Amino acid sequence: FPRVKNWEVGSITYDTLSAQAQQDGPCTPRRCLGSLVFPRKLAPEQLLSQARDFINQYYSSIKRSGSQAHEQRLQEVEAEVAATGTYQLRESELVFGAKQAWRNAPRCVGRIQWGKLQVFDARDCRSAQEMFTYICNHIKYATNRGNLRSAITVFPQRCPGRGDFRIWNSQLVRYAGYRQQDGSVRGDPANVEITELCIQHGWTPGNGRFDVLPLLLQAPDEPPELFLLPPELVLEVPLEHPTLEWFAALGLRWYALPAVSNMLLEIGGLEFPAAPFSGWYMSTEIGTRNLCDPHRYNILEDVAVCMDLDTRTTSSLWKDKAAVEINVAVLHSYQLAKVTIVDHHAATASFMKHLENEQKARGGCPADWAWIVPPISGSLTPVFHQEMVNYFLSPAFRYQPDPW
Amino acid sequence: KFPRVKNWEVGSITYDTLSAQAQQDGPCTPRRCLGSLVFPAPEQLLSQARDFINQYYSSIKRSGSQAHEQRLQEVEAEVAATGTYQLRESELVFGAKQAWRNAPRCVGRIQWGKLQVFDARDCRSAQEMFTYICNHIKYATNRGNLRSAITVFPQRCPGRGDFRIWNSQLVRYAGYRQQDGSVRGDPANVEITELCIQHGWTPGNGRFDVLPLLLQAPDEPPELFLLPPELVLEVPLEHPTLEWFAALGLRWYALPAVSNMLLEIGGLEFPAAPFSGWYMSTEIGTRNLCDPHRYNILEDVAVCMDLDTRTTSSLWKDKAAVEINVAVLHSYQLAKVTIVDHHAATASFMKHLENEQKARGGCPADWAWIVPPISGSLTPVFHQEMVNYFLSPAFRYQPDPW
Ligand code: HEM
Ligand code: HEM
Ligand SMILES: CNCc1cc(C#N)cc(OCc2ccc3ccc(N)nc3c2)c1
Ligand SMILES: CNCc1cc(C#N)cc(OCc2ccc3ccc(N)nc3c2)c1
Ligand SMILES: C[C@H](O)[C@H](O)[C@H]1CNc2nc(N)[nH]c(=O)c2N1
Ligand SMILES: C[C@H](O)[C@H](O)[C@H]1CNc2nc(N)[nH]c(=O)c2N1
Ligand SMILES: [Gd]
Ligand SMILES: [Gd]
Ligand SMILES: [Zn+2]
Repeated sequence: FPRVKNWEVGSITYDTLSAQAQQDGPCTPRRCLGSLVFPRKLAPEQLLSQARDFINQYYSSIKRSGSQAHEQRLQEVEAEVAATGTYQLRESELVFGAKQAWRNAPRCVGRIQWGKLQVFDARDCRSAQEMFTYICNHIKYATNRGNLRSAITVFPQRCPGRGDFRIWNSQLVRYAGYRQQDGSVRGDPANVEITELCIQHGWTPGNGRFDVLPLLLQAPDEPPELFLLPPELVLEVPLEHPTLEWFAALGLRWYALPAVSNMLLEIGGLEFPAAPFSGWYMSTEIGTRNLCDPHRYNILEDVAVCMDLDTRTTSSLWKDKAAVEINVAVLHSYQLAKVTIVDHHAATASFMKHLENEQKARGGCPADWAWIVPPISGSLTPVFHQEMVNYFLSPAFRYQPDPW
Repeated sequence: KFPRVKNWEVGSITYDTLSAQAQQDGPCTPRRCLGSLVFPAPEQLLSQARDFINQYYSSIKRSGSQAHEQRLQEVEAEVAATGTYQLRESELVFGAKQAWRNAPRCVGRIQWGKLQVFDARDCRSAQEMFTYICNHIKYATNRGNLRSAITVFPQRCPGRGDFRIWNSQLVRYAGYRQQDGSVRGDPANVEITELCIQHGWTPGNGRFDVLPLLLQAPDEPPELFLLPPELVLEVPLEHPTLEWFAALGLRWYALPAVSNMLLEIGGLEFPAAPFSGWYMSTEIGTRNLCDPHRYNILEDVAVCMDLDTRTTSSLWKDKAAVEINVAVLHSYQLAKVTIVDHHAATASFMKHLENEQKARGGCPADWAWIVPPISGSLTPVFHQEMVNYFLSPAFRYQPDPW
């Protein structure tokens, strides 16, 4: 059982939860690959085994292991797989399953909220048209006029012997990236292939730097159909700085609802390829990674010129001065627009609170150090001086190949 | 199936073939990663010696020669005879450099080829130890123009105790325990400070009192030595445009000289082998000055900067931090003492990775240590996937002699 020390406080805990780790990770005794983003890849005998452990995990959660309901529910799932080769989750289980996947997510610093999650059940969906309507309800509910509310939306489980539900966009809201004559990119360079795929499937492109893409939605064994998001459903925050008046004139924007839509959800050996979830942004996500990554909006230098910083030399720490005010601008703008946002300090301190909670409840917490530590001011946050143990528990969110 | 490694800012992809030759195991398994943890015979000694001798004779492009083969014979012959063997002067120099080269948590390794190796394997007492250490400090410091060096003392050997330096660095500041639980000076050195006093040292009452050295010769208690004040070069910390900052009375020392690690070469162990380079400014400004368990000046500074300290969203911590780092860099440049910022550091380390991929087919690197403790994703090492593993020769941690 791994020993884990917090070097800021001196405290020691033992991670007994690691012992119950399902799938094997990329690391081996002879090399650590903990920093890789995607490592490696991407029978009723087995499906039943994953179903059973999940069921047990459910009744355990609700004080009812060994009960009448438990025994009955175990026999029910078995009979179903025997007859059909798959089984169906009771709604309550689905809810639990979604919450556990969020809880078990090693890279998510926001898991203090893991218990508070709205779950929309779209397993009865089977057209691409109102797969889109299902998405619109989500975006509407979760945006909630800017008082953001965590939610997930579960579409039908994959069936062998006819195709998957997929959402071709990686987020429900993303900005267009237009390949240029230079080879350069106007807009967001992260979203270039999806901008490409949008045009080829019919979308008439825009002109600017912040054009919200159209959703590419695919129902089983059909080709993806393009829909447009009603502009009044896509809430955006114009970026302004509380003291640097020129900042607004840069015309930067970002959207309110971070909603990841290209990850597969797995519960008890059932696999859900289309299941968009959303919470709310940590300002460092927008202000540092999105706006300041050299391969993203890459604005850093522009902001520095505006601040009249010494960009002649790295040791002015101009990159650092400018990054901070960009982050300041994000938090200020979002607060002014009454949109829920959390700063990297508030966020990391609650995650500490979460580690302590998780200790008492499950004897540890799977946590990926590199993803929990913010991309600015790392050691100024408490999670930096905290030893972490990364491992895989199920239910989970897993990456998947892109449908094309 | 060697590991596939990607740079995510550029799109470069390489395969770390070097990693397959990892000599030892780390803390990780397929079940769980433990990569963020801080602290994770003759046949056996021979096979390491054999591998190191092969390393050396390849670097001097003489692999498979008969100088190469005969060296193996006499190593195996000297292990048979006396249960051990001695490094040639030349091999010692190769081995110390490689150790730096193989150290996964060092961002400064572009410089690995330029390392001054001082051979003190004939040292005989703590007094001589002191003399050797002073000359290191004078050579490495160089009136501000810092130079990389390592002084290698006698290897571990049977029938005789170790040479040990009890301090974790040649230059550290005392931390005096007050009975508020409060600490005057650097709190990370509370332990070394009372050890010193227990071995007959008259303490101070300042926040920056340079500690004496506690040096251990075989089968001998440690012996106290005071560093001549004119040898410990320090830098008063002021800020280019925050004039009140100077009034904090803050300083830091020129020369970062780690002295408690074990240098292992070809199976031989050197428990006392102090090495040094020059500072990366984040070590000083972010970790040593801002860690809550270190000097912890962050809020004092923010309050003087008139920052709003009652809410986290004002990002007071981040601003005050950046300014402490500006003040460090500015003071060191002002005082003409070598120092590197974290953008230049990580930049040159990117080059090192490139050199190393061409040279040995990869490089061990501890991501969580290579990324600066401020402004991570602002630097190029953040977006670079890395493979962490253990090669020999190496610097290893080792227990405190007390
Ligand atoms: C409610 C507020 C939330 C905050 C502030 C938050 C914060 C974050 C952040 C900053 C990341 C790192 C993302 C990146 O750097 O690319 C992350 C990752 C992640 N989040 Fe959360 N999150 C929240 C809610 C949620 C919800 C509602 C879910 C799903 C139910 C979720 C599941 C995940 C998963 C699975 C990852 C890992 C993604 C990956 O491996 O790339 N989080 N979260
Ligand atoms: C010349 C300029 C150098 C720079 C700028 C530099 C930079 C750094 C930094 C910032 C660290 C991490 C420190 C920490 O956070 O604890 C480090 C670690 C390390 N360095 Fe370097 N270094 C330099 C020279 C050297 C030399 C000359 C050697 C040995 C000959 C060396 C060996 C090591 C080792 C073994 C570690 C890991 C320490 C640990 O794991 O606790 N470095 N270096
Ligand atoms: C690997 N980096 C790119 C990336 C790819 C994928 C996929 N597939 C998901 C990703 O998820 C990021 C994420 C996930 C959930 C979040 C919930 C809330 C929030 N504020 N940010 C959140 C950010 C990121
Ligand atoms: C793992 N715990 C922290 C730690 C432990 C030890 C030991 N023993 C040494 C340490 O020193 C780090 C180090 C080593 C060499 C350096 C060379 C130059 C420089 N600027 N910093 C440098 C910093 C740190
Ligand atoms: C190579 C490196 O692992 C990669 O850039 C990671 C580092 N840590 C991260 N952490 C978060 N939260 N998000 C990221 O995209 C990344 N990228
Ligand atoms: C727990 C964690 O590994 C520990 O605090 C590490 C994190 N990364 C680090 N990185 C560097 N360069 N130096 C450090 O001291 C640390 N501390
Ligand atoms: Gd101006
Ligand atoms: Gd001033
Ligand atoms: Zn690992």
